[PDB]
Amino acid sequence: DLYFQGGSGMQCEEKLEVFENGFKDEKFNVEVKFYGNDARKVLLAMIYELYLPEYGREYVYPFECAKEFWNIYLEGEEIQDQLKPIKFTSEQVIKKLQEEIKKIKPPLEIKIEEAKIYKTKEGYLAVGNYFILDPRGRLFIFNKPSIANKILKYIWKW
Repeated sequence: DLYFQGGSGMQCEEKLEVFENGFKDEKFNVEVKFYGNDARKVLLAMIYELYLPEYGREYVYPFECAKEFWNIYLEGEEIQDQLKPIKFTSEQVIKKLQEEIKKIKPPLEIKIEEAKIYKTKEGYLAVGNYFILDPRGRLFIFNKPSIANKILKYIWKW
């Protein structure tokens, strides 16, 4: 589980709180924060997808609430539903990816060498058990490994 600052969030469902750079959902046990470039629309899409089953695809209240909180325009209709593992990545690539981590300044240790590395049309994607570094310069940290797929679905869209 990750650190979230009490003062800085907005309640958007019974057990969903949204924060400046993340959200914590205690119903679905999904916690994510991002560092580096803006990933707020990825987080919005994750919220929509989480609550879609309860709301239908019309008015997803928590998604509308989070959009108001972040002052972001994003139509639910835009939120809709795959890539190449590297068998061996050079120490040099690992080392340069580790330097991207330093530039991003995450609140915990990320060791790229523990990640699975993929080549995409935009550069390297590193998928860890508690983090993802994408080639758009965003580092996601999350509370359990299965959150990775929820992120991976939307990181190319925004």
